[PDB]
Amino acid sequence: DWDLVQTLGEVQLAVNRVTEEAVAVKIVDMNIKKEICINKMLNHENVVKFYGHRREIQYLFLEYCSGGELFDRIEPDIGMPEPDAQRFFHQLMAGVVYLHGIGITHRDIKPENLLLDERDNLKISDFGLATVFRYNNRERLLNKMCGTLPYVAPELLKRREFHAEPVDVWSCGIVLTAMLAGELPWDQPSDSCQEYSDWKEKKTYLNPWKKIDSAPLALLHKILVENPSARITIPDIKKDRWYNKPLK
Ligand SMILES: CSc1nc(O)c(Cc2cccs2)[nH]1
Repeated sequence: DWDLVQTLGEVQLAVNRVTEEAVAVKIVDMNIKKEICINKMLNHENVVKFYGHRREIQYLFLEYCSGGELFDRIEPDIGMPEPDAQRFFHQLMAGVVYLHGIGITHRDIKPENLLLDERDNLKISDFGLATVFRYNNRERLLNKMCGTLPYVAPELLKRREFHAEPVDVWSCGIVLTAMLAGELPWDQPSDSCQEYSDWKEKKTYLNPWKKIDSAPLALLHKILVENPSARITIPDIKKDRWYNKPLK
């Protein structure tokens, strides 16, 4: 039987006193039905593995990432070495392409939900807020507010309904911004927000943009586009110069 070593954040670390294997246990006491459902579909090296669950309080058995959250690899006001950021961003796109390929949107992509394993491989974690946006090759627009404000796409704040995919692309851009600058550009993406207004006006001589080399910044120019139809898609991110620029 598993022993709960410590609280990971509730999630606690469980270790098999026999095998000695480690996993992560998520404890929920009265959405959870869907988190499990969705988890059951998932299988990818950039998504936190679902092992199983048991209904005593409901217990979730998730891959343990001994690297912690990406959030804790970002030096405040500084970010991280551009090469580590690019690497994490590649794996983030792989994770996302995958989810999107099987009709699933995470809806809450942020450094707190990107975990690292022992080789610093990046895993998308927590599908508590995820949902299906394609079923039977039929796309459903999303009508519910979700996620965190700094990472949310603007159309979710001003539109009755919106496509799922560009919302995740936007959030990945903010994440890239965070990796490369150690700060978030704005509290939320509304015109009421001075900082978001400045970006729409291309004032890149301000923070965080001035801290970001011009190759990555040009990509951010394509991702952080307000019109979700104008916004770059992932196939096209895969062809961007910085994305493909080799880094030491
Ligand atoms: C996919 S659930 C989950 N797994 C882990 O590992 C966490 C959090 C943390 C792991 C290691 C430091 S925090 N949450």
